[PDB]
Amino acid sequence: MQLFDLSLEELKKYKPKKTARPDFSDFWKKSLEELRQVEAEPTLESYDYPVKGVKVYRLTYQSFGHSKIEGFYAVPDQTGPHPALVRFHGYNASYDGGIHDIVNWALHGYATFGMLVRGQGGSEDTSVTPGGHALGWMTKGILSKDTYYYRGVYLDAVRALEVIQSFPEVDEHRIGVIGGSQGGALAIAAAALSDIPKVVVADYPYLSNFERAVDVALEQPYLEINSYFRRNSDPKVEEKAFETLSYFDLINLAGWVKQPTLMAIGLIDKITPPSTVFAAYNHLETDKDLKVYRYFGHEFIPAFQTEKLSFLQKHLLL
Amino acid sequence: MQLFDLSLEELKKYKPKKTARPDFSDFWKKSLEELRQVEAEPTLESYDYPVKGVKVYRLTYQSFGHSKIEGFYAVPDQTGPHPALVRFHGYNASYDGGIHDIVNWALHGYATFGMLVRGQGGSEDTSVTPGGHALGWMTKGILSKDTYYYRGVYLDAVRALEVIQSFPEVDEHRIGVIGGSQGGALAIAAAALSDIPKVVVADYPYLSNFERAVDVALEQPYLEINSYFRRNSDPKVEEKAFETLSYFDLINLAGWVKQPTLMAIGLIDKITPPSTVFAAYNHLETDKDLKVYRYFGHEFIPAFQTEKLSFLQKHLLLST
Amino acid sequence: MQLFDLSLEELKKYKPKKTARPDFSDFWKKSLEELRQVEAEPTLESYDYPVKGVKVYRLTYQSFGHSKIEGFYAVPDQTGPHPALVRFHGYNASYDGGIHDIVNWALHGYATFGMLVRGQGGSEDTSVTPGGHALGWMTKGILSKDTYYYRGVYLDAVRALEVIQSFPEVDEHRIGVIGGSQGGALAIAAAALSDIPKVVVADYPYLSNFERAVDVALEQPYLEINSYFRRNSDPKVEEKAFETLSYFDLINLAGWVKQPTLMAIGLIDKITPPSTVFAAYNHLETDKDLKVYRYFGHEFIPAFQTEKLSFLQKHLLL
Amino acid sequence: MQLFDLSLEELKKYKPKKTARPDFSDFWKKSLEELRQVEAEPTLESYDYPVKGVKVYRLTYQSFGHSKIEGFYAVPDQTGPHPALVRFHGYNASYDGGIHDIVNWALHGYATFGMLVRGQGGSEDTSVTPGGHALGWMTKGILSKDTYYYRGVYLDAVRALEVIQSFPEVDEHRIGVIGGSQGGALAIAAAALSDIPKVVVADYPYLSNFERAVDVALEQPYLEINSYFRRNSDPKVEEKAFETLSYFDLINLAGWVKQPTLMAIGLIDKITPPSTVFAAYNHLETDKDLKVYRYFGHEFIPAFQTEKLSFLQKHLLL
Amino acid sequence: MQLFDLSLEELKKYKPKKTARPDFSDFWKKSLEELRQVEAEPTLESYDYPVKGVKVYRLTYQSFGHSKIEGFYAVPDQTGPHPALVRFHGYNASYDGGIHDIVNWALHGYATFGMLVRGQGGSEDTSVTPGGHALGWMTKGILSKDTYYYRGVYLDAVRALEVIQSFPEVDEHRIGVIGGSQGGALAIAAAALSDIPKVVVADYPYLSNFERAVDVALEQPYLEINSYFRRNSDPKVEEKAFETLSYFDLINLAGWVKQPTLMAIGLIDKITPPSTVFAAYNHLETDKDLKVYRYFGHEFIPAFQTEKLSFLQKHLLLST
Amino acid sequence: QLFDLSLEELKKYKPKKTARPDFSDFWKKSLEELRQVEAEPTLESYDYPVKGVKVYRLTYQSFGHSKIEGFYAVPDQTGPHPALVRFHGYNASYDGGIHDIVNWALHGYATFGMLVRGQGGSEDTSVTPGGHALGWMTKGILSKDTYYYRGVYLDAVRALEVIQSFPEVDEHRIGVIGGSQGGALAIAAAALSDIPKVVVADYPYLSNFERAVDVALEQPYLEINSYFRRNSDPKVEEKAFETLSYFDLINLAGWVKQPTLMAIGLIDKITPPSTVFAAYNHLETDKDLKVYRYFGHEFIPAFQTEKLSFLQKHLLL
Ligand SMILES: [Cl-]
Ligand SMILES: [Cl-]
Ligand SMILES: [Cl-]
Ligand SMILES: [Cl-]
Ligand SMILES: [Cl-]
Ligand SMILES: [Cl-]
Ligand SMILES: [Cl-]
Ligand SMILES: [Cl-]
Ligand SMILES: [Cl-]
Ligand SMILES: [Cl-]
Ligand SMILES: [Cl-]
Ligand SMILES: [Cl-]
Repeated sequence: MQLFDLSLEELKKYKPKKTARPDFSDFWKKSLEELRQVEAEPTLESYDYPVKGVKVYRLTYQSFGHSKIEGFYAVPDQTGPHPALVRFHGYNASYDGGIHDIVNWALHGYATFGMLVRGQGGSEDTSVTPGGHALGWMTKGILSKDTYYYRGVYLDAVRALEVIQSFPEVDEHRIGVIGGSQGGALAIAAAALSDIPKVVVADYPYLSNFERAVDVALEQPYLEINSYFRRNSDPKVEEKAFETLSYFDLINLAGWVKQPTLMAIGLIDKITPPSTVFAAYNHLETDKDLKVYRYFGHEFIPAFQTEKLSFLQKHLLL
Repeated sequence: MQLFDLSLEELKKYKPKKTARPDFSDFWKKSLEELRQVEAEPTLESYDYPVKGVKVYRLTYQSFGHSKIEGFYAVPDQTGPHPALVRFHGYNASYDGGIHDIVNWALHGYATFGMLVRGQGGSEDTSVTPGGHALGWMTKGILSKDTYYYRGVYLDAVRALEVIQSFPEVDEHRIGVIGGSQGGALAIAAAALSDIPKVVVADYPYLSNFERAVDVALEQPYLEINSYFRRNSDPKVEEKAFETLSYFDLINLAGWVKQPTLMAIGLIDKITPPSTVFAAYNHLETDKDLKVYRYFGHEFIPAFQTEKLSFLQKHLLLST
Repeated sequence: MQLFDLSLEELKKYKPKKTARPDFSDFWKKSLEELRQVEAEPTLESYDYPVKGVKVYRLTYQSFGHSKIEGFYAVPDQTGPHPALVRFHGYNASYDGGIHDIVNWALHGYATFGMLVRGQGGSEDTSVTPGGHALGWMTKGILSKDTYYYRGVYLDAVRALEVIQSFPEVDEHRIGVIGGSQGGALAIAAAALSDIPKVVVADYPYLSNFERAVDVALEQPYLEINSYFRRNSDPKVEEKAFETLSYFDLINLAGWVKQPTLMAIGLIDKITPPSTVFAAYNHLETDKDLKVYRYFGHEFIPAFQTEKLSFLQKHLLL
Repeated sequence: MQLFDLSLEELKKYKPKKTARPDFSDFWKKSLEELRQVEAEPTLESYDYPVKGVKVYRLTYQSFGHSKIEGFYAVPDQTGPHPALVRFHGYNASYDGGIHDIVNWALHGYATFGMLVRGQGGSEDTSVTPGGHALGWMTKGILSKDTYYYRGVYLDAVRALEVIQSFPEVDEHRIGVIGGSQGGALAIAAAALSDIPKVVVADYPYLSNFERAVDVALEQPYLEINSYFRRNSDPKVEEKAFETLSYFDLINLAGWVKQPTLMAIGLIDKITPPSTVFAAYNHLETDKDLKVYRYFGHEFIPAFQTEKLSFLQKHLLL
Repeated sequence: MQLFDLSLEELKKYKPKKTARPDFSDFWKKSLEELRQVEAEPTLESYDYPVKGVKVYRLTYQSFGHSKIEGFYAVPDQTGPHPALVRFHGYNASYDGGIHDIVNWALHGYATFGMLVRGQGGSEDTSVTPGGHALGWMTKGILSKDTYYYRGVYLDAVRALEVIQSFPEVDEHRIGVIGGSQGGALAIAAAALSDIPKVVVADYPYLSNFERAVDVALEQPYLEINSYFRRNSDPKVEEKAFETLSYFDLINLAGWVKQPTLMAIGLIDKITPPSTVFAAYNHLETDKDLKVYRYFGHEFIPAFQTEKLSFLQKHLLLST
Repeated sequence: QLFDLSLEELKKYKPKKTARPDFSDFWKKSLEELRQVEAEPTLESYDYPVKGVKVYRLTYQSFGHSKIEGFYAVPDQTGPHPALVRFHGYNASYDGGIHDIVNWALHGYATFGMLVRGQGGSEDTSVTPGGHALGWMTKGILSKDTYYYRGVYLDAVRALEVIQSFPEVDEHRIGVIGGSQGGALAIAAAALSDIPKVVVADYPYLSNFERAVDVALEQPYLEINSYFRRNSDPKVEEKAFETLSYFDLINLAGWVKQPTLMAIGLIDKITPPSTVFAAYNHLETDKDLKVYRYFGHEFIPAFQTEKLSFLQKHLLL
């Protein structure tokens, strides 16, 4: 689906000015505090699955707004402690909790939890819908950072790490966060808001450089924002919307990541445009690496899977 | 586009068996009771608009789950009482509250309120999201009739009539409910749950004959249900989902409509398939009429607009 | 969606060199004279419509080439004089004469006439077809300014104003011309050829900057010209065609507009490209204003409708 | 691609009831009389073309409504008399008069004239546009058989035969009419209105069984009629339109064809649906044959080209 | 994206007449003999991969026409014997030998070999191209059963089983063949031509009921045959082509399958139409089961993966 | 609509050659392997409904002992006749393009429409070394010796040698023509053989591969992209372009000494304007490029006139 974004030479140098508001840090500090006021009260229930050498469970826990978050948790059937992984799924891309992939990760030796994103693949979302918005989750409660959809999601991700880390069979010093697109963004955001994860792997991360994204993306779901503005023409609404988005934009959160990070990008990706991903990457100040794949788009990239397994193995499995 | 559904001869005879559960009526009785428990507490605020002979306001009121419902209210700038209309908009199809259309309806002589559907064109939705569902509103809280998205919406529509009818400038005996697709469904559902409206006009109503809809529709949003089942393969989930949907299906509510009704359908409509619309119409037991337009689909039908205006004029503007 | 034309900064500065031939003014002078030679002989016939407070009629009149032009005429049912509007419809976009919209305009207080464009939404076209051309009206009689399709149409628009102006219930000093795309072009052209209209409102006007339009448009109907050249490869035909088109191009007519003008443009419009619209606007020397809508294309723009009503009310109604 | 119309078994049996009005025959009698009142006054002008053994000319002649019809005429450069062909082109499908194909036919030994259809590939159309209609020629003057676009076209086709037949280098006893789609229809109509042609070859003929066509076609140009009804919703207009169309429908004209006829049809044709073509074929009462091609649609069918050449050679050349 | 083939009720009874020629059996007997004349001469080379508990190798062996067939072979890093699987990939759908999937199967406890199909994902194809054909492999050498593309492929599949079965770490009595679409067809054909495999799992098998397939498929690659006939209009060519295809059609080979079989089909599959898959299934005379998924097409079906794993576990991993 | 470089830039676009040091040695050795195979041509009359032309089915042996075929049409009159070898487009040959071949003969040319290995006809004995993407573009791409077009190019040269040996043919008046894939074969043949007198190529394919894979929007150049997606090893991409360079028109154009006529449509999405200008700008001979603003990868009427005039001027006389 041929090249369309900036040239590779330009992408390497693309580093848009941060859009973080003066109260950026304070907002997350207060948000994390509201999260801490909710007792995790996790629950585990065995779940049958046709596989040998792995025990699967359905895990739930309380998070921001007293929402019950869920997901499958697969553990190598042998004496631990085990290195662990918190896997985040893509936007509206979760089928049956992605249980088959979770189990396979456990077979690779990792205690794995696939957190289901509020209202998408699973999990409850107690946050109210303040008013009208475009079809989808991208603009729900977008007129305020306190009501925005991803506020709860980001906090759920952090809480997921706190719950996994507390498990006896888990080695709290060998926990990684992974995911693609929406999942990549959650991995990066979690690593930025918590020092629990040791490493981060993000395939073409979403939710990055919003202001350029709405002008370059050619496919959903970034365009849900454009749809929102078409339905609410008030100029002040557009201004306020981008103000809200800035608190969740990866270009403003990347700076907080201290963990070794591995990213991937396909140069013909029309969903998460190369420029938006390079933007996030170029704002990272840590041991990092970005794998660029000329002939791939927003999809599973075989060559990167090898890089990913090698990276996780090096930093966690040992 | 182009014919694809049942032949016209078959459509006229298409009347699927009701799917209403034994507790169908009980469910709506209890739902209306929960609505009654919430005080309307309506509010009006003047809203500037470049038009002569019409006063526009932003109207809000409390509804099911203590949700603040909103919408524009336009009134003919003259001594009343005035006949009134509650207009419902299409699925994810509301731009700036559809104020221009609301104003024009008022210019036609109707005190008009365009209720904004929860989370779509406006209005607050306090109902929580019980769990995962497909992109969109169609499957939100679908695993239970108590949590389903349209429960609140239907009640908001009923409450809209109760608020409008209480206005002194409004003639409670000349109120009509209108809308297209999602709007047509809300108009029919409101008239089925309330005897406040005198007449109903619904352009190719949505939310009808769900079990056939998911197998015949070729475009969104009925297909959101198909998407939901793809993401939740548990067979019991599909069973449960259709159980929930039956409580809101027009083929089960149509029987309660006693008001004169006018409907429209384009034979090449791929969003609200002709068969699903005929299904709703054929379940109506009242003074009714269905205008069939061979060359149109899910869109504005000029010829029908004339039928609509004539119908509302005869029952509301020039009556009583 | 997505942007594709010149950047907004460039659009504001885009002002292509006029393409008007030295006999430009003489051609229109002669054309207006041929028009004058035809007696209007207008006729009115009451037309029933389910609306209170407005009387509707079917209006007809003779124009260039002795063609019978038609359209619906709606009048506020109250003592006048009334401010008036001549509304022009879009290319092949007239359904049942657009009667519903005409009636609504009258309900807003304007004596309104919706002129039907020759052979499209209605009206007779006595102009002969000189020879072959591409499917559509864009290239009919394009090998000569005297035979070109829009010659008659532009003249009909002028004659429409002369007929409306003569009505007793109409206040000749408060007449406006409005329309979108093809309609916007007719409104501008009529205001350029006649001083009868007081104001002009044109939504993304068509028939502007032809030479750039054929190289930037991505949808019909500008592309009908490209289709024409594909079917008639003689190089002299292309030269001749653009020569003809120049006599009707808004960039050459805009300079004659003296009335206050309001225009609109969506930055993702693929039918009437932003650059072609800015070109027409930038050639206007009058009290003007161009509303730019980032998220809209060739469609009804709600926010602009408010601007439009406000503008018409300020100059005509109040 | 794929099948979509009636099964082959049903197609062979499909023979819709004629829709010809009681004055069908009288209408064409009167039309042919109005044509006779116009002097052909043909003109020939040498036209240079890079080919040896063939002389090319630009031919023009007067027809119905005093319209100047044109087209290229190629003649084998050798002593005649020569068998001849009048080739009709497809709807809006004529490029540079189809000169290359005309010359090739001459190289095959046929004095060939490629009549250009009014306003399409060439030729003048003096018939006025009575009123509004949909984009295209299909609905021009459709509210009356006297004003309908194809009335002049059909007569031009007949006049083409009268002109060619009069040429000294042409053997009036060996003239054939050929064409595809619109061209096939003109060939059949011409053979139905004139006994000049000896044989007929029509590739998937258009303008056949209109009432079924508007309900089965999936592509232009039959759908222009549907577009017309969308823009003019009056029920009486639909009734009137089909009334007019019946006078030009091949299912009503086929019965007059006495010449040997060869037809072709691709079972996945979405422009001229199989059922509409079988309809025309099944209404023919003459030496006929229909070649059915399962894997082809509205396009050049190689296998049929061989059938065509053999057929013309058998009846004309040899 | 929506129902289009026969109704479910009709699909269950769809069983087209076999098209096998009188020399069907003799052709395969002769072909297997030509294969036997080629010494396998397999080779193994360790291949590094970032995984713990599994050893991966690049495997090659000689097959029909002395073609060198290749593929990745992953083995559980523990004392055997191990149950084994021969996995076949989809049409032009092999990326880097599908190594990641092969390794995962080994992690599930199966010695797995992912045979690469001639000229597609890998492996050499020594068979000559007799003449012109349409873009793709579907019509290569189609004018003769001896030259047809899939003759070598089917034999390679059989030889794959003979090679895997000879490995000491492999339990010859617990070998399964799996694959989707083209892979499903290869699995079924292999099980039909060899009694080495114990069980078969085929996701919406391709190469089935060719004569119906070319008239119902809406996407590639069945349509490559239609393309072929467009380019070679001789009627005798079409007749000859279908004669050749009959020797490889699953509806003619299914009858030879004696192993327990598990199949899947999505009702909206446009590539391998439901009718063509039901046809293959209904021609099977063995312990069988067909999983039908209403909302899925030609894609990975989550729910079926669970069925597959349970099935293989029951017959291979947890048995003997 | 326009999408490639501007016309002004296209006229100046001349990418650096990618030919390897052994470029000429490779073709010299390949032509020698071809010479090793005896043509042993055969002719069989073929019935066709046309007067004044005799049609035959011609076959001959070529590289790898592959039997190449095609229709051969001859003006039914005393020769010698000027001749043409016509090459068809990628996967675009229907029934050998017999109708077009016959028409060329009616124009006065003894014409042979060579069918490209495995496409419109002809046998391809070259083995498939390993996996490749759907299509012929990447068959045997990991080596210049095994690449699909090696045999095809040699078949084209052999076609000229066979036609030239016919008594009814005037060896000094032979032209090579074709569009896209056919244009490339015409140019390649004229580059590898001095037999043809003139060349006419409509928007030639197989040119400037490295830019083609980044600019083309439709098949079949994109088959290469598909290949890389299925074989991600970086060394494979490097090797693949190494192989392709031996067949790229920008490296072969320099050998063409015959008068050449080319055409290009500015909205061509299959053979992008830049790749065609690239080939043209690498030609050092009597040449001319016809540019058609409103056309793409299709039959261009105006160019057909240029083509006939050009062939008539240089051959027919
Ligand atoms: Cl909000
Ligand atoms: Cl993508
Ligand atoms: Cl739910
Ligand atoms: Cl629709
Ligand atoms: Cl003209
Ligand atoms: Cl647009
Ligand atoms: Cl008319
Ligand atoms: Cl077609
Ligand atoms: Cl073959
Ligand atoms: Cl599918
Ligand atoms: Cl290779
Ligand atoms: Cl193209």
